Amino acid sequence: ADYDLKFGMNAGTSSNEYKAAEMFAKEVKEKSQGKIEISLYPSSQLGDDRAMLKQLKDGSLDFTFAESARFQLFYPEAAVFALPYVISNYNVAQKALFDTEFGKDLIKKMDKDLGVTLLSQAYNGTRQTTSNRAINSIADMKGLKLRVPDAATNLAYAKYVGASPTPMAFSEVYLALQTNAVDGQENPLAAVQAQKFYEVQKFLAMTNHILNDQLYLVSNETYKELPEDLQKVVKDAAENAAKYHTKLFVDGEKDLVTFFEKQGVKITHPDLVPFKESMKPYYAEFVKQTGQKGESALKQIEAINPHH
Ligand SMILES: CC(=O)N[C@H]1[C@H]([C@H](O)[C@H](O)CO)O[C@](O)(C(=O)O)C[C@@H]1O
Repeated sequence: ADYDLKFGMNAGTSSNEYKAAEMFAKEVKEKSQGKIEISLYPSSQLGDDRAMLKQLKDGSLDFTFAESARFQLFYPEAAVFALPYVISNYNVAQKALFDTEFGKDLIKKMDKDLGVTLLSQAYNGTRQTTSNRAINSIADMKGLKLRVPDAATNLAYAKYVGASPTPMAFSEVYLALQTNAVDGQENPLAAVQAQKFYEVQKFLAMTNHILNDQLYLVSNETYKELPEDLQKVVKDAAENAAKYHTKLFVDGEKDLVTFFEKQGVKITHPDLVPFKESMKPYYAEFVKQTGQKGESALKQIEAINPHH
């Protein structure tokens, strides 16, 4: 094609993210009259999300996914998106990004400093905790060997609830769980399904601890080469795909617990009051580390009403 473009992702071929990227790819090809074709590179083939963001910056990858929280790698205050229990729901995540001074500035920095244009935002689920033993209460976390992604906020979740974290790439998790090298992991229900972690985890606890969004990002190096009519095709397709993406997640959260029960998983509902209480020293550490910019981001986000 005139523009042979590439979209990389950690998510695999059975995932919601991939299904929505397929919708995006198909719409772009159709509405560009074949000028643009987007090929998908799932399952971390190109590296992880940190690697893929560098490739968008350099212009060697055209599209990728990232959470708003992942930008904590560059702007420490952006950890606010994934401080456990701070963002209440997806309504709040949307307004945090687009309707706060903090979020608007973050979007501008991503363009100026990181070489990426934000096309759309979707919901990617609320993270839960799977394990090889029941989590009936916060006590059951103590010493649990909990795999985390290589992200500070997930590491802190694990630390502050009393678990023993092991960071590792998404691609390595299934084997770690299968072999009981670790005792558990944490991800939204849709990922537990997509990765088939239910095959190798007997328990699932509704910890509801971190809310993931998902940004459709394009390399500025690529986006600047597309004539404006094709920029609009791409932008409009990303917005349409994001709405679909969100719906996939919302619908799964309604019935995936029954799916997991049919696969033999035992579901628990630990009291979350101690889980929330356990994060209070972490929020204080965040404020100490990130200073006024972090205090401000927190205040801006805490001000958002969660009801539509
Ligand atoms: C956009 C993206 O790659 N998201 C990935 C996230 C983030 O890397 C992590 O939450 C830090 O932001 O990690 C996973 O949930 C995980 O490894 O368990 C896989 C998911 O596909």
